[PDB]
Amino acid sequence: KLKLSDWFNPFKRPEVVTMTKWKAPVVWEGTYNRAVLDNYYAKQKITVGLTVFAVGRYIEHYLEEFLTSANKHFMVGHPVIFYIMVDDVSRMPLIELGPLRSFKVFKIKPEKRWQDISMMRMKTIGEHIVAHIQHEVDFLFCMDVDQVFQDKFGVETLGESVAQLQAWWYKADPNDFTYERRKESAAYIPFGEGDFYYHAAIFGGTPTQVLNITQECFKGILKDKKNDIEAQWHDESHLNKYFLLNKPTKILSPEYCWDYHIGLPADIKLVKMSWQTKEYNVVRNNV
Ligand SMILES: O=c1ccn([C@@H]2O[C@H](COP(=O)(O)OP(=O)(O)O)[C@@H](O)[C@H]2O)c(=O)[nH]1
Ligand SMILES: [Mn+2]
Repeated sequence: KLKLSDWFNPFKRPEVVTMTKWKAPVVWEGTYNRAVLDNYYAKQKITVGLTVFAVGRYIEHYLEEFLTSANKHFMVGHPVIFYIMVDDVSRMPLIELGPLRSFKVFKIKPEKRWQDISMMRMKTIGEHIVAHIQHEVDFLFCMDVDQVFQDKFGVETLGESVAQLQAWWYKADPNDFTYERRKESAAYIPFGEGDFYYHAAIFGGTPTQVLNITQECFKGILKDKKNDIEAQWHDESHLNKYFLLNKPTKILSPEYCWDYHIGLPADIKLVKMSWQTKEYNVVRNNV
């Protein structure tokens, strides 16, 4: 029933890419009519989920700010469930949540290498989707914890499969994208191929689609391990390979995941989420 033109107007942002060759919209500030979407989704009584992992010192450094900002900006006006995965529940920041927000926490095993902590998320998310998320929400977003919501991140971002345009490479040509370029990896993307460079910090869609995204990415991760190779950008390299083969039905502009270190150019009209400065010396314990 819902048609693209009903809520999406690409002409509002003529200076940026607003539609892909496969007809998927690239959501930029100004192109969406949230009022129409809020009414539409409210009538369907949807619930939106959000998974976030915090293992090690990532808990103390980013979890509270992430959750506090999500409570205030994520899908306001609709029921939301935050799924928090931590290795130590006693360090879980229990903040006060607002109307239509609720959550639950799970204790997970901390992988020894941070690279595996990041990649294992694909396996864990899939397990949870099958165990409960598929029965609890209509859409699910999976996000990095090292970022903070800055403004409304609403229903205009929902879709079957949603990808995030990475802030540094959104205007670059495919041959400049940092895809895994070794043919020995399952994440390999040959020069001459590729649509965009997607950021692994944010991705989502229906539970069914996210299950496939995570399952396929994890299969590639395990395959590489058997071939004694590890993708340059780990799960992100695999995520980009997946989206090349199974194109996203919706893409979010860099306004939805911005790096202020770049500054604030003309294209970034209203930032909905920003990167946290990196602090690897503290939050990571290897390589
Ligand atoms: O020791 C670690 C390494 C990773 N992560 C989680 O995995 C995501 C991916 O890692 P990171 O943010 O370090 O990647 P970067 O964006 O800096 O490449 C993080 O946001 C966390 O949610 C974690 O909790 N602990
Ligand atoms: Mn991150």
